[PDB]
Amino acid sequence: NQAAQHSQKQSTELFQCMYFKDKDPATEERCISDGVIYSIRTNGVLLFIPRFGIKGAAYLKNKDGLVISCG
RNA sequence: UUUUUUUUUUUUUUUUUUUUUUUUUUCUCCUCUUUUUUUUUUUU
Repeated sequence: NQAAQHSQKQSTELFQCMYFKDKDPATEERCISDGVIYSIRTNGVLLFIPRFGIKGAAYLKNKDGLVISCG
């Protein structure tokens, strides 16, 4: 049963990964999401998507230390 | 008015046999980063 569990989890992750496949995310209106947080880490705060349901740790600090501002 | 003679197609057939796919090289080798590892639950 635990193996089955892992199967559903990584199968669905892969199915979502192809939702974000090659078909150009530049002109099809399937690009912008929203975001809340739930936990702080030392390079990027953990993000969440209420409209799809995906998680993942992002980064504010980038490789060249070129940290973000906004206009 | 122009007779007579000068051989031709090698002889032979009534011999035994108890093996067996292939076949014969090439060295040691830096796997990058949010984690502990999540977990009940219900609709197949």
